[PDB]
Amino acid sequence: EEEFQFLRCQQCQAEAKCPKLLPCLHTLCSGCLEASGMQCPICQAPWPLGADTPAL
Ligand SMILES: [Zn+2]
Ligand SMILES: [Zn+2]
Repeated sequence: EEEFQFLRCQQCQAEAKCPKLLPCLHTLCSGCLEASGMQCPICQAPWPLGADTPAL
């Protein structure tokens, strides 16, 4: 467990208020979905999948 129970945008590298699991198995923040219109920034590199869940 960690001192904090929150997520972190893998594309913004900051606190995610309302992050979501993109259709490409990626983790983005709320603002990213609205701003990036559900884009695919994490698709920039073949990152290791298998871990993608919402915030507590
Ligand atoms: Zn973001
Ligand atoms: Zn992608």
